[PDB]
Formats: sequence, structure tokens, C-alpha cells
Amino acid sequence: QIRYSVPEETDKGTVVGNISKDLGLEPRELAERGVRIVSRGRSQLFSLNPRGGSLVTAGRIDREELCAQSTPCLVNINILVEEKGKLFGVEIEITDINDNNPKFHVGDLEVKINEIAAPGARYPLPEAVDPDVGINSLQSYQLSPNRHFSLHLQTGDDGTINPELVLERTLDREEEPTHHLVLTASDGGEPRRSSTALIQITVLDTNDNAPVFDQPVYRVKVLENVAPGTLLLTVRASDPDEGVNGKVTYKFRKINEKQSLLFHLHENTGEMTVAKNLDYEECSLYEMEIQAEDVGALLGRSKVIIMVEDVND
Ligand SMILES: *[C@H]1O[C@H](CO)[C@@H](O)[C@H](O)[C@@H]1O
Ligand SMILES: *[C@H]1O[C@H](CO)[C@@H](O)[C@H](O)[C@@H]1O
Ligand SMILES: [Ca+2]
Ligand SMILES: [Ca+2]
Ligand SMILES: [Ca+2]
Ligand SMILES: [Ca+2]
Ligand SMILES: [Ca+2]
Ligand SMILES: [Ca+2]
Ligand SMILES: [Ca+2]
Repeated sequence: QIRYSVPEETDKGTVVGNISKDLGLEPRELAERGVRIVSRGRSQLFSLNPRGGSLVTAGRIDREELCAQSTPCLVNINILVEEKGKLFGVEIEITDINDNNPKFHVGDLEVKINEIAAPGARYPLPEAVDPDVGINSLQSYQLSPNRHFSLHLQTGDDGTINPELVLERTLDREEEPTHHLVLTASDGGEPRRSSTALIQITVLDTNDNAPVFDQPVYRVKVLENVAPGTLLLTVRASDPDEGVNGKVTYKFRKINEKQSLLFHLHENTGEMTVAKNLDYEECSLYEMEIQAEDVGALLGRSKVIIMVEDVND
């Protein structure tokens, strides 16, 4: 019939309730009337103090290991007055305290997101478990300020929380490849508890940058009697894409139908040099079309105007 209560994580010899008064006895008589505890299970976590006629704690008491998720933490014990032959039921409540903040299961999480991803996409975030329940349980999720994302606290009829990261501004690894965000799980206590997990956004690459030359039109003036193999020009095209998507290949547009090449444009480094003596060819003005190509078959087109200056006259 009796109901007591006691805070958790308390010490040994801590009062639970004035049992001598509710038992119809007197303090000194507690040892005299031969009343003891019938220790069945968790009832062993308590002991009787016959000196002051009280029920006291005799071991470590923590709701997390005893009750945890259950809203009421109750321990029902049976106390027997033998001489009177009377039995009594004692229900004991346990107060939850804040000694267990919301802790994540991972200290970090990497989210691989491609640039091509349009706003509206969503990627799951870690969750922190709260051993304590109530106000001393997980209360909020805070996300460090960014420009491309937003913390969506999803909640269904299930009851629990689902923190998902929503993209609302397109990413671009050609500008910024990685991002570092902070996921703070907070708890309402005194002071407010909290833990944090790291969120690394790894922006994967897509081939969206087409090759683009340094100049629409390349211009060079060289004497006809210049030695073959002379470095006329160093052609270059830009492609900020990652690795294979950034590999640029330079070549003449009409390279396939040509017979004897007058100039050699290197496939990789794009170095344009003299192949044959320009004097014998007797050409005074060249206007050649060149192109640059990546593995995505994206083209860049440019021109090169070679003015050949005659010597002997
Ligand atoms: C998480 O947030 C709390 C405030 O809610 C801090 O007290 C704690 O140190 C951690 O930064
Ligand atoms: C949680 O987040 C904080 C940033 O507020 C980190 O400094 C900490 O190491 C933990 O990952
Ligand atoms: Ca506790
Ligand atoms: Ca607790
Ligand atoms: Ca807590
Ligand atoms: Ca891009
Ligand atoms: Ca790219
Ligand atoms: Ca490219
Ligand atoms: Ca000549």
C-alpha cells in the first residue's frame, strides 16, 4: 500500500521513507518487532535502518540500468513484520536526473553528393540516443550555418525524430570540393546537455565543364627559314573538372584529311611546332582550325593565324 520515492545516483545510507511511522510502529521497535525485508530481486538494493526506523539505500541506484525507457521507474518490495505476522507492500519511485546526454553512435559521417544533384534532394543524418527520458532526453538538433543546405527535422506518426539534410542550392566542386558542418544534439537540463557529430560533405564530380581555349584566335609571326621543330606556340585549354574529366586533348580539326603536316600540334601538351621548311611551301599566311576535347566528348574550338615572313627577295 505504501508509496515512497528517491533520486537516482544517490549514496549509501540515503533515506527513502519514514517506514516506522507508516508501519504502525515506533523507531526503536523496528528491530524489536522483528520486521525484515523479503529480498526478492531489486528489493536487495535497499536495507533497513532500525536505529531511526527508516528504509535506506544500500547500493548504487540508476534508472538507466533499472528502468531506462519506461516513464515510471517503480520497485515493489515486501516488508514483513514477523511477530505480528503482518505483511506490507512498499512501492518505491525513482527520480530521473540528467547524467546521460544524447550521444551519437558515430563521431562523423561522410555524405557523397554529386554536383548534378538538384535542390530538393535529402540525405540522412546520424541520431543521438538519450538514456534519460523526458526533459532530460534529446530535445533538439542544431546545424552549423551553411549556404547550400538546411536541417530538416522529419517526423512521422512513428513518434521519433529523423534529421535529414536538404539541399536547396546547387553544389559545385569546381569552386568548393568539401564542406564541414556540425550536428549538435541538445538536451534540456541544468545546464543544457549536448553532444556533437561531424558532417563532411564530399562533393563528387560531374563532367559539366567543356574545354575552353586561352584565346579564340591565336596569332604568331615567324620567319620562313626557321628551323624545323621550333616551338611556334604553346596552345592551352581550360577544364576545371576532376581528373579524367579535366584531361584535355588538342588536335587539328582537319588532321585526318591532311597529307604532309606543315606543323605539329602535340596531342597532350598542345605544343605547336614547325614540321617542314616553310620556305619551300611558299605559303605566306596560314589560318588553321584547332580543337580541344575531353573524355565526355565536349569540344572547344579555336583558330591559329601563322604569318610567315619571307626572307630572300
Ligand atoms: C552542446 O550545447 C550545450 C548548450 O545547449 C553546451 O552547454 C555544450 O557544452 C555543447 O556545446
Ligand atoms: C562535435 O562538434 C564540435 C563542433 O561544434 C567539434 O569541435 C567536436 O569535436 C565534435 O565533433
Ligand atoms: Ca542517472
Ligand atoms: Ca537519468
Ligand atoms: Ca541527458
Ligand atoms: Ca560544376
Ligand atoms: Ca565538375
Ligand atoms: Ca571537362
Ligand atoms: Ca621565299
